[PDB]
Amino acid sequence: VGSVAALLTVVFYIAAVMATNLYGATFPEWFGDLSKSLYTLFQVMTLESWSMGIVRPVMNVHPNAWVFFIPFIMLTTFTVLNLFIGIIVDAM
Amino acid sequence: VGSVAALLTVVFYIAAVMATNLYGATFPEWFGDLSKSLYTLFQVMTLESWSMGIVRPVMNVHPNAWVFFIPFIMLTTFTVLNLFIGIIVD
Amino acid sequence: VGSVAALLTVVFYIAAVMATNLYGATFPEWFGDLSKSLYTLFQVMTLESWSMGIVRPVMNVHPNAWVFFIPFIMLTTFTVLNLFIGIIVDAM
Amino acid sequence: VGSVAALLTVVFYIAAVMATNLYGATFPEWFGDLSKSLYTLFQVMTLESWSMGIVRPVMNVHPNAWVFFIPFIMLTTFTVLNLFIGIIVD
Ligand code: NA
Ligand code: NA
Ligand code: NA
Ligand code: NA
Ligand code: NA
Ligand code: NA
Repeated sequence: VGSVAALLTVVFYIAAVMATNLYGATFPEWFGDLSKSLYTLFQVMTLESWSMGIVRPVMNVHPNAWVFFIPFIMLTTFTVLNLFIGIIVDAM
Repeated sequence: VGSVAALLTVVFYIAAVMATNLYGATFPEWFGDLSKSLYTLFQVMTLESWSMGIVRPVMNVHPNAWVFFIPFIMLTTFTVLNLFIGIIVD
Repeated sequence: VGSVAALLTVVFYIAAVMATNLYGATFPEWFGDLSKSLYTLFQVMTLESWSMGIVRPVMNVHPNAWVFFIPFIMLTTFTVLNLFIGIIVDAM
Repeated sequence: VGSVAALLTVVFYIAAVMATNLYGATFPEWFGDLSKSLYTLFQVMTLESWSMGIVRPVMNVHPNAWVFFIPFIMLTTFTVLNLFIGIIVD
């Protein structure tokens, strides 16, 4: 369970470093610094306005922004599910 | 698990072919090409603005658009859940 | 699994009959007929704009509208989860 | 299962007492009283407009509002999942 939690933190930090670089100048409210980025990627991970509120306005400037977010959503959402199920199993 | 992942891809492509045809002229930002369509159906599958942001404006032009989206949402969301649980078990 | 699917259909129809009556005149776009209602309660069940988009504008006219929606969300979301898990169990 | 349901209620009430105090004057539509607060934290827990609709406008006045909501979301969403799975097992 600890190895799963460690993998997500490393992925979350690398993704937020990547996102800061990619979309920080064009969209500074969302990815202007590692802080703003980690908060946006948590919001994207929970799914709240991931497309209409974040990806669609982003994709309008960066046409292939979906190559980052969709695989990010596929990985993090799977891992978070796997982590939460893992805690439940390592309790009974 | 591989058979589940293959079934979802085939369904996702057929649905995105269908959606392109159905709502591409009336709503080209959302379903104007197979690309735009696959991205919209992923967004609809995750549930983000599926009704207020997508289905309601669509249904306003195509009254029975819900005959496609609701069963699509029922199938894909079930399959994705089944696939993710399948990886955890295996 | 069949008994679970039957329970949800009966609940969904009764709730959509109730909602049509309660909020149909004040909010006809959302609950103006059993059809419009079943579609809104499915949207509410999936969670898409349940509060900001539906319950908050409703509660503004019907202060206690939350006595219907929150318990509806607690029951249907639990049952749908229980139904989907039930299919997975009755397969392995 | 009962102990899990009791833990969530205590956390939900304490969080709604905390939120009322913290953001009630600056955002009274959302956290103006324990009632308004419990309804907002249920909405935040379900995830509906948690950031764009709630946390972002809040954070604009309280820069570190995320120190309350993100850990609240991490705890309640985990507990609700654990509770619902618990009923299914029992
Ligand atoms: Na959701
Ligand atoms: Na959403
Ligand atoms: Na959502
Ligand atoms: Na939303
Ligand atoms: Na969600
Ligand atoms: Na939502």
